[PDB]
Amino acid sequence: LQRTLVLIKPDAFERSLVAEIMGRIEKKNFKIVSMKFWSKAPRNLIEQHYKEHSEQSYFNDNCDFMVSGPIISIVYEGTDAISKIRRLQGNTNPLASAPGTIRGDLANDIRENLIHASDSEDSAVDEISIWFPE
Amino acid sequence: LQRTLVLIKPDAFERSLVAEIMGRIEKKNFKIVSMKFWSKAPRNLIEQHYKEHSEQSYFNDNCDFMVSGPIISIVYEGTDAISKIRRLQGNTNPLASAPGTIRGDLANDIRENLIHASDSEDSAVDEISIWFPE
Ligand SMILES: Nc1nc2c(ncn2[C@@H]2O[C@H](COP(=O)(O)OP(=O)(O)O)[C@@H](O)[C@H]2O)c(=O)[nH]1
Ligand SMILES: Nc1nc2c(ncn2[C@@H]2O[C@H](COP(=O)(O)OP(=O)(O)O)[C@@H](O)[C@H]2O)c(=O)[nH]1
Ligand SMILES: [Mg+2]
Ligand SMILES: [Mg+2]
Repeated sequence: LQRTLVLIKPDAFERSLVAEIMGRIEKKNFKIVSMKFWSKAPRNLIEQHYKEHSEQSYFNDNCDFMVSGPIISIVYEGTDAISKIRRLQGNTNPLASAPGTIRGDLANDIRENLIHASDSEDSAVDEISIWFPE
Repeated sequence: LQRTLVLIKPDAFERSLVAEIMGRIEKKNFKIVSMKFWSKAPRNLIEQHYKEHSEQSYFNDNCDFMVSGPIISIVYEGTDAISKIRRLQGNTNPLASAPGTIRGDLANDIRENLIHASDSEDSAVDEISIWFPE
C-alpha cells in the first residue's frame, strides 16, 4: 500500500473537469485518504511544491498559473498508487501524452495540464507533508 | 447567488459514485466554495445535522449509516443553488425519484440515498455553520 499526492489544478476548475479527473482515479479503485480544497493556494506553498524547478525558466509563470484559481489536494492510497496514478495522468508534454490518459484526452498545454501526481515515494512523502502538514 | 450545503454520503464512497454525483452538480455550472473530506464524521455533527428528525423512528439507523464510511461536505455557490441542487437530487423515496435525477438514476433505498442537500435558505445557513464553523 502506497500514498501519493494529487493536485487538481486551476485549469480543471476553469474547464469544469474536476469530477472527470477524480472519476478516472476513482474508477481505478484508489481511495481518498485526505483531501483539501483551496480557493487559492498560498504562493509559498506552490513554491515549495515546485522547489526542484526553482531554476527553470518556467518557474515563476507556473507559480502564477497555480495560484490563478482553486486547487484540490488529495492523498490517494492503494497498491503501487504512485506509479499507477502517474501512468493514468499521462506525460507532461502534449506531443507525448497518450490517448486514454488524463492529459492525453483532456490537456493541450505543457503548463495547463490539469493534474499533478507525485513521481516517486520520496517526493510523495515530501508533497504530502507540504499539503497536509498535520 | 446562494450557497447550499451538500453531503456526499458513505454509500457513494462504497459504490464509487463520488465523482459521478459531483460531476452532475459541476456540469450544471455550480462552484465549490468550501470542501472537507471526513474519513468518518463525528456522531455529534451528524446528530446536529439531522436534529429535525431526532424523534423519528429512523433517526438512529440513519445516524449509524452516516458514520459507516467517509463523507464529503461541500458548499456550492450559484444563482438559486438551493432549489436547483434539490431538484437535481431527487425525491428521498425511491418510488418517487425521477429518472434524470441523482437519486432517480442511482439510488435504490430511502436511507442509502447518496446525497444530502440543504432544503431552504435557513437550513443552508445552519448546515454550513455545522460543517464549516470556519
Ligand atoms: N518543460 C516545461 N515544463 C513546464 C513549462 N511550464 C510549466 N511547466 C510545469 O512544471 C511542472 C512540473 O514539471 P514536471 O515535474 O517535469 O512535470 P509533471 O510531473 O508531469 O507535472 C509541470 O506540471 C509543468 O506544468 C514549460 O514551459 N516547459
Ligand atoms: N427509513 C426511513 N428513513 C427516512 C425516511 N424519511 C427520511 N429518512 C432518512 O432521513 C434523512 C433525512 O430525511 P429527509 O430530510 O426527509 O430527506 P432528504 O432531504 O431527501 O434527505 C433521509 O436522507 C433518510 O435517510 C423514511 O420515511 N424512512
Ligand atoms: Mg513532477
Ligand atoms: Mg432534508
